[PDB]
Amino acid sequence: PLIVPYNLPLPGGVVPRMLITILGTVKPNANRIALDFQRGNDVAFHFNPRFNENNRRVIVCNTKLDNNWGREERQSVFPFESGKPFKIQVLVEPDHFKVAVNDAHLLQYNHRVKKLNEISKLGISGDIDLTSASYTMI
Ligand SMILES: CO[C@@H]1[C@@H](n2cc(-c3cc(F)c(F)c(F)c3)nn2)[C@@H](O)[C@@H](CO)O[C@@H]1Cc1cn(C(C)(C)C)nn1
Repeated sequence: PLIVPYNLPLPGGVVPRMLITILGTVKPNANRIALDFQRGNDVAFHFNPRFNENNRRVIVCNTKLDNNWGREERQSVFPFESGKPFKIQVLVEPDHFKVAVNDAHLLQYNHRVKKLNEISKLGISGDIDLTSASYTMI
């Protein structure tokens, strides 16, 4: 296991066709999970499952620039379940990040931060047991 929060370096940033895989288990009474693809202090891509926002489950995505959150992108399709093993795959494409959970496509997020080769860290936080975090080129 990996301690959470966890920082995965992404040496030399990200590039199209880079696939980042996060494996773990959702805690039984989970409230929130977050992935933060960072360019220094900026968050190029924040991926944030919320298990109980107003008695809904929702996926919130956003970007943080100079410590300011931008416009949220929200999804009600919610593939996570408390207590279960999960896989999140984030595939970097030329114009977006593409996210699949448990081998099912979830969402796309267009690039707001354009210096892909400076997005050099992935933070992983929240209500998970983290098993692995890695990357490969497809
Ligand atoms: C409440 O703060 C949220 C942000 N957040 C979550 C975590 C977080 C931290 C952990 F350690 C976790 F384990 C974990 F799962 C999530 N950190 N920051 C982030 O989600 C932001 C996305 O827009 O929305 C919130 C902040 C926000 C939003 N807005 C608008 C755009 C509506 C005006 N202004 N401020």
